[PDB]
Amino acid sequence: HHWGYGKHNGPEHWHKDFPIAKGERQSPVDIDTHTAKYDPSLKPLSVSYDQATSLRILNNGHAFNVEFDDSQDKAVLKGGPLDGTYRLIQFHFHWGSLDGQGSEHTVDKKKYAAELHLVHWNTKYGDFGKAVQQPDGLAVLGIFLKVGSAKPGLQKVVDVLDSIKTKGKSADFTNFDPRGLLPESLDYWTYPGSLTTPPLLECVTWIVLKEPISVSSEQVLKFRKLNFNGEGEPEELMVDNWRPAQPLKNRQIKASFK
Repeated sequence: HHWGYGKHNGPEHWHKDFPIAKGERQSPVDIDTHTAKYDPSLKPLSVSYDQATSLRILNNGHAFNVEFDDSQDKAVLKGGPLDGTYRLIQFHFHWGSLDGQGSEHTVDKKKYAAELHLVHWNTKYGDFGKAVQQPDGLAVLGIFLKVGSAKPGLQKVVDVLDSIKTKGKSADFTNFDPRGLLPESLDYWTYPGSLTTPPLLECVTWIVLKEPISVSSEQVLKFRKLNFNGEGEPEELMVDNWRPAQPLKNRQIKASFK
């Protein structure tokens, strides 16, 4: 029926409705650190989020999205392996039922507790919908979360989850600064890949940060209280909404550092 993360509609079944699931540039992947090639020609990333305008937070039934105003060049990503400017449209997370799983990308097979995706689209394409149809339409910044100390900047997000508990619920969410979710270092790995949920389009340049951010056990606990179901349906907690690693095939992972 419709896709999800269960036994009957889970990642292993997506190919029936989205044949691109078995494509040549699917994400996520395992990052083998000893096989990644340092490329001295990659430039430092440029994150300009000082003018970011958040608008809303929504439970879409597969995760929660924080959405931003992308009608102008307010929060953009450039540099790194990118040509052109990419505007931030939304961020979302992927997490586990336990602290030992939850990320989509893995590092030398290590799984993190969660993974944050900051989604950006190439301005040359005019809108998000046109950008997903192009090989270089999107740039996603992935950041791993490990459990340790609390991340102060994530607390405003944690506190509004009670209000968007079930599918289709949304809440006003203005004045959130995504700079509070960045690690100290911007060192990264990069490879050409895809969206990690249907429609799984191969239009992403992935930018995976080497340095994880830490969140407290209590912070991650609140994510696991969300629901997949809609209001008044039998309760199914929103946990394990991650797609396992896909074959690298003909691709190279490059590193910005040695």
